[PDB]
Amino acid sequence: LGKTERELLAMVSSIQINWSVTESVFPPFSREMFDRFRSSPPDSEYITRIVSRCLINSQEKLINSSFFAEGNDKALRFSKNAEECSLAVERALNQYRAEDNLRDLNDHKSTIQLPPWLSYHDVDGKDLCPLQGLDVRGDHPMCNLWREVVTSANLEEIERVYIAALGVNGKKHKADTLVQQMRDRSKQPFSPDHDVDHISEFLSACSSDLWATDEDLYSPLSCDKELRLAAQRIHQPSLSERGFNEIITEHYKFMGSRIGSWCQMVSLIGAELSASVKQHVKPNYFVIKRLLGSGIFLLIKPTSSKSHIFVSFAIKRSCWAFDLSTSRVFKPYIDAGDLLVTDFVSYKLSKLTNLCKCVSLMESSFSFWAEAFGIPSWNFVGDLFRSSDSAAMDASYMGKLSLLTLLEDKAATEELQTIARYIIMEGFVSPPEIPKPHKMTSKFPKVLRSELQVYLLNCLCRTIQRIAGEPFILKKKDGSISWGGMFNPFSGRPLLDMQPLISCCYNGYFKNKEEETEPSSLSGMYKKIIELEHLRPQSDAFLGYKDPELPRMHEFSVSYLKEACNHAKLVLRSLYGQNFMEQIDNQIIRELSGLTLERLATLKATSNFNENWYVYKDVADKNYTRDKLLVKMSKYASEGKSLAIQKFEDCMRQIESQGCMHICLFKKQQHGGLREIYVMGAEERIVQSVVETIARSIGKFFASDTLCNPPNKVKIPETHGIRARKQCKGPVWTCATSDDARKWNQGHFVTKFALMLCEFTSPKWWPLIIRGCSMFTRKRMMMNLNYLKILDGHRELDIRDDFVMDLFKAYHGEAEVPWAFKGKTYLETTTGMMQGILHYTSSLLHTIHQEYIRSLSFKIFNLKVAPEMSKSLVCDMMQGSDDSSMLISFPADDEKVLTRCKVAAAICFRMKKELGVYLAIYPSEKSTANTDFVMEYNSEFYFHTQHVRPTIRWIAACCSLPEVETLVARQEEASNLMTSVTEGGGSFSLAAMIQQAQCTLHYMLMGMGVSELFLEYKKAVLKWNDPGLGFFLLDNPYACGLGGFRFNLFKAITRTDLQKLYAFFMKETCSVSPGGALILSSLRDRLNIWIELINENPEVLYRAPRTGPEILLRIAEKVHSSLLQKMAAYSGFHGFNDMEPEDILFLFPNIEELESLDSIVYNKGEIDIIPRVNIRDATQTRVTIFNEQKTLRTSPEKLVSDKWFGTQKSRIGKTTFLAEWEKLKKIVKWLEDTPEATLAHTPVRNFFARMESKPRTVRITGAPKIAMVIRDNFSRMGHLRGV
Repeated sequence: LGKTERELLAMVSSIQINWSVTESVFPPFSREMFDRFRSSPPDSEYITRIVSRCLINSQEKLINSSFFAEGNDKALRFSKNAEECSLAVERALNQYRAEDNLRDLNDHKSTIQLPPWLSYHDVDGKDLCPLQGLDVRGDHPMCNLWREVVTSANLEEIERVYIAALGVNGKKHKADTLVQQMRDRSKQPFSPDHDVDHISEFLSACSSDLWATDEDLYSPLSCDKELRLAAQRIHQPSLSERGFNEIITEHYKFMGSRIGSWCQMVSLIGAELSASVKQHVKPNYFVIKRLLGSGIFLLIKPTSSKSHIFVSFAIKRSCWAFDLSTSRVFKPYIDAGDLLVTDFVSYKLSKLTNLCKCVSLMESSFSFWAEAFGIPSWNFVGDLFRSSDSAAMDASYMGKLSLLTLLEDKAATEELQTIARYIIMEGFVSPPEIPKPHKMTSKFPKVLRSELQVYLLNCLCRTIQRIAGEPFILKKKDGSISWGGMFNPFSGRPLLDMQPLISCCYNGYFKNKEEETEPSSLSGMYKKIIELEHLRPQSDAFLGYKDPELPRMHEFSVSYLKEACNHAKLVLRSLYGQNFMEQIDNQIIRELSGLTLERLATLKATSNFNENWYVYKDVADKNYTRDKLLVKMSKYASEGKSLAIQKFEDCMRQIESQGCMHICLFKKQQHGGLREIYVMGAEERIVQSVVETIARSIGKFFASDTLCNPPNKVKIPETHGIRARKQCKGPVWTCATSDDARKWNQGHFVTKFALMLCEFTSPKWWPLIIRGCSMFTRKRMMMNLNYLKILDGHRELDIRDDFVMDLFKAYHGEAEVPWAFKGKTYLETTTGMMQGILHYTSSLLHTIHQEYIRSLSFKIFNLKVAPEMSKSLVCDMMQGSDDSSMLISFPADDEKVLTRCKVAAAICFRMKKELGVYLAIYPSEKSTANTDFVMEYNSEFYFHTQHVRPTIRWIAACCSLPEVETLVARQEEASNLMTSVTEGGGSFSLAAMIQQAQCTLHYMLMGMGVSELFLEYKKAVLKWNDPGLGFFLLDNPYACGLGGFRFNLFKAITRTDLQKLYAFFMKETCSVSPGGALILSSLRDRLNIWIELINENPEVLYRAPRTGPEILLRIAEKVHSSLLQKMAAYSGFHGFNDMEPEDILFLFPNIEELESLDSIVYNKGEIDIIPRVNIRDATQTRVTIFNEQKTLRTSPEKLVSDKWFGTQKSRIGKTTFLAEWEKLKKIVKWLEDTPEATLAHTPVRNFFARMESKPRTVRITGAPKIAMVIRDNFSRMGHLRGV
């Protein structure tokens, strides 16, 4: 044992338990609890009683649910089920109808609040000259308003960013208060029986005009043809001579389409509004603007609300060509003669982000949906024009639905869309169970806000009725498992491919990754913390003292927990032998040894919440600020502490002085997952880090735990079939179920975690554990200060939500609740887990529960059917945080045995859910039971052999503009998103289309279509084609998303003039990019506690730190990890430079893999693809940098550190080590046997420390060697030829 080990052990022994303070501050913890728990063995009789009761309950529930009482035929049972489903649906609909002040059935509100106009080009520029000389007619208030506007323009009274500053007749629509009242009059809920016929008409209809690309429509975003041509020339110089390839050709064709023109128009509207809102220059005036080179005019007003912007659109009659569609879906307009005008429209500041990215998102969505149904991605628009099959209609329908939901961008619509997943997954339930889709009826939104929601609800109701009437039919022959009767949840048309169906289910995920707040309507978050707290038992007798007979919320059985612990210990003894305890001890010691201050010292966030912020009145003006972990961790390390454990004890003492958690909350405004964030203090962070480290250490030993063994997640299902065939020794039958927990986060008490953790650890860790858990028994959560500011001055009748009423009454002292206090600024809670702050421990608890239920399932099969079947059946677990899955496989030779097996498997599936209660594992309605050859886990679906994923989840994510910083940073993160989507199961051609979308978005970001000056910029950037100036690099279409930004840069430098610039740096100014690019683009004071110091001791960069100052150096290096003017400045770079392979080697250490890919993907010309036949098995494959001959015996870093410092971690022969060193030396010319000579000779230490890259490993899912992957994964409709 090293010095670190012995000193850590000595310190840990120095930590001691203080029972008095813990008992006093934290009620439910006591010496007697743990003493009795460790001493008393579990009550076998009680366990047997509860197991028998669960068996009886499961049998009764199965009999009653499936209507086996009379032994009726399938027909009558299904009729009864349909009757029940209809009754439930009618109940929900009537409950909706019971509301008052319902919106009238005919009061149509357009889902899209924009005109359907489509027009030609006009005079360029942003000037308002075209307004002059227009004779507008009409009498509508907007007609008169725009008449005044044109009169002022003719009189040239418009100021300058043009400001109208109109006078009389400016009121009666703008009284500074009218409009904000008007759009406030849209609070009436929508009836379920509202007329929504026009939505259905628009969605599914003979809509072919949408895809006719002619007439020279307005298209401001088609001015970058030369740039795309140059980009294509990089990879396909021969083809580029002829012209654009297929992908760019169809991209520009889609630009030229009617929908393309409209999408570009709306995107320009979004960008213009986003620019306008930043001005805030009008005293009390209006601001008028004109779109670039078009007859579109926007009359804009921001109000005193500072959260809504009011717009009025106008178009010249002479320029207006026609309308995209005459349906009510779009905002109706008013004729005024020379002009067509619409009414004022209010927009929230959040939607503008969606508006700007409309065109790219829609190109992506349409391409993906066309690809999913079999239409080639690179040739779809024409196919959409000649709609001749159900596939084309379905694709168009889904694209239009994406349009509607994106333009509506309301969360409730997204949840309604996502519910379809669980609605339709019910159709795979095999006998003896029957599908119960109607059980999701309780998940509908409380209120209806839009016509689109009504239409979606009606579609969902029809789908539920249809599914409950008749499940999907199975078809088995010669190992060719298949299903029949599937249909789209929304359109209702038949389907035959799993992938489009799953994509339909997951359509509600359009992650845009907005890392900001969301003040409006966040009470639900707070509500989500309270709903269970009031249900806490008044007595703690069932929180770890005794065993409840009928468990309630938050209660659990001590004896069952101890029995599960004993069973898990027995399993571990069987697996790892008798000395498993000491192995665990060594593992945890090793894990804590490597738990340094540095690894926690990441940006993330921290809460400065102390007692100073308890009273709202004291702090009303000071703005709360979230500190970074960096400063606090650095301050702690400056004291001279190396390991994060070192500062545990003292830190907890501070917490013990506080006696409560000091958590703060954060709501992300992104429309998807991980909205909840529980930011938490430094001392809490260190303690929780220790606890989670030990939890993960203990849990790693269990194979079935996916969290601790991510490889096992993909390993287990694939090997399941092979193991089943080996064991059963013949044809097999598989049953399965996927389950999700109900109120997992706020349903758990904390004592059980401490108990079970102590059962698996030696006594010396006990004080570390019981203390570290007790701090969760009382937690105070801050709220948003603006929320309280609003609440204080809101008086009564705030909102109909009872939670807000209760909070208001408690804050003013009118009412008393245990989760709030008068005049305070926090919610106090005794239970909870704060959304994954205690993550590994929960997984361990789930793991042990599943091991016990596995044993019980073995017993049940042995009992109910035949004694000896345990020797010839397979059972498999999968668990994570809260999602779980159960797999069972048995021989399928005898029909009677097969039926008995199915009955027993259903019984065991119900057993798991029923018994989960005793450990406070509450099953959710989302769980699906007894589905044959169907399995779900983390949204990954396993339809027998096929393994499918919801690729759409990553589509919308690929289109975003976060992280700003440098342009090259933006491009490389775009490449990262491309890698993410392609590894998600998409085809390469679809990836190329997404890259085109990203290209157009990125180019319009610099102002393409916004400012005339962009035309000058194009003139310059073309000459130098440097990404540092914003030039976008299109990857080779055949292998886009695989080679990545490194491939793009390598190809660029290989032949283009760009290399001449890089050699200029080898012989405004900024440093190199992480990708290696010498870019140019266009806190530290607080960390007062270095390059020369690192140079003096490079070993710091090559080993884990053991002292303070080195930790400071490591965090320090972690911290430091105009356009016309700039092109004018570049005129001085006339230095004559040439090629140099050594510079390429320095920039790219992995040249061999890059050229290997190049040898296949370079200059492939046109595309010829042979269509495939039916479906094939999905096979995992290793693709890139798999070889080790060129990648050396071990990593270059290991060899360098062994040579310079003798770390002897290479574990190779001495002569082998010398040979490896010599071959590296001939690889690396400037590498020397000493750090000093190497530093002097090479053309600081950090820059040459990380140049050893060793890129990551990539795996792909082929559908039957890099050539194989590229030929079989370019497109899903076929495979390449000649490769």
